[PDB]
Amino acid sequence: LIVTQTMKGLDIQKVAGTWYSLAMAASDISLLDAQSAPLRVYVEELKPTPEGDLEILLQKWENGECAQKKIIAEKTKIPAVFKIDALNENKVLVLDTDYKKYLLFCMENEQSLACQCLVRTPEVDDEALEKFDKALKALPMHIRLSFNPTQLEEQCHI
Amino acid sequence: LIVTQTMKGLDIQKVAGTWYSLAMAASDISLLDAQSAPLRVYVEELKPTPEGDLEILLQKWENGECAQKKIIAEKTKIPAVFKIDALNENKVLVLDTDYKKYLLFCMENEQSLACQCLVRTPEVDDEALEKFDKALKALPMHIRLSFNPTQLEEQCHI
Ligand SMILES: CCCCCCCCCCCCCC(=O)O
Ligand SMILES: CCCCCCCCCCCCCC(=O)O
Repeated sequence: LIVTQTMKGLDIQKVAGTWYSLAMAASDISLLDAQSAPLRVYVEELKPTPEGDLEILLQKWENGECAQKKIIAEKTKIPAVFKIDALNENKVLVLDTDYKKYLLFCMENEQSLACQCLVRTPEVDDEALEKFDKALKALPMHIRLSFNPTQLEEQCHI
Repeated sequence: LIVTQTMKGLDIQKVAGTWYSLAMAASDISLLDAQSAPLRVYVEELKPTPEGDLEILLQKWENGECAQKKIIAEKTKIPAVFKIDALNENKVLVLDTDYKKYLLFCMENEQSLACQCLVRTPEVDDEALEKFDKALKALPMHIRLSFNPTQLEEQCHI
């Protein structure tokens, strides 16, 4: 693996609801560079299932347009780690959250990697961004993006 | 203006020679996002003139290819500030350099802005990157990119 920061005592039910992708970082530039880059995904809502799986609603630019997407992250034996199914095993880790303001996560498959700082409101949270940059110093990131409140209220952060 | 960090006692003649754009940051995502983004420029060599102007040799992706470019930054009454001529006055500021290892600069024209961390060798200089991130905390950056030694040895950081 690469990420080695997870949240202890995570209650997944408590991450339900509205989120904003305030910032994103990735191990490779091409993961985040254009609007249609593979990991350029904007989180809209987290919906944990009664069984403790996590449905994710996001927006993604595909074929010159901002498309909705609904994804399932299946629980593992580790509360802070989930699995999306693909041609390749892709792992979601929750690094840190306070439920009410911010949540940091990374997704990972040379191993590749993207992380975001999620926030509850269309506001620049300097404190959440601090924690995001601290978490990222452990990691081989090569691109970082952040969004302003105006963009945060547009579909696909236009 | 926006940038408010310049190097005191700058000797421009001493920045002559080979440089590598190790990292870049900008105030707007669209300034750096694709390979043909307007401020995605890779520095190759600095050539200060006897009169104290600064010629810059760089590479830039334009029309699906990595083109060379030669640019003149004309001196001002301030040693650490130079001017490129365009439809709009565009200002180059030297923030910090030690001549032998690293140099930080910003270019600026809502005012927009891009900065790079230049290094003498195709090596990841953690120390130069520290200084770059410190300088950038004063600034409204929204995209940051960094390159690995393999890319640093390819034209247009391929
Ligand atoms: C607890 C935070 C969980 C957020 C997880 C976001 C995972 C989305 C990854 C989807 C990858 C790109 C989308 C796709 O093309 O399928
Ligand atoms: C002392 C460091 C000076 C480095 C200055 C680099 C200035 C290059 C800016 C050129 C902007 C894009 C190129 C172009 O399209 O003309």
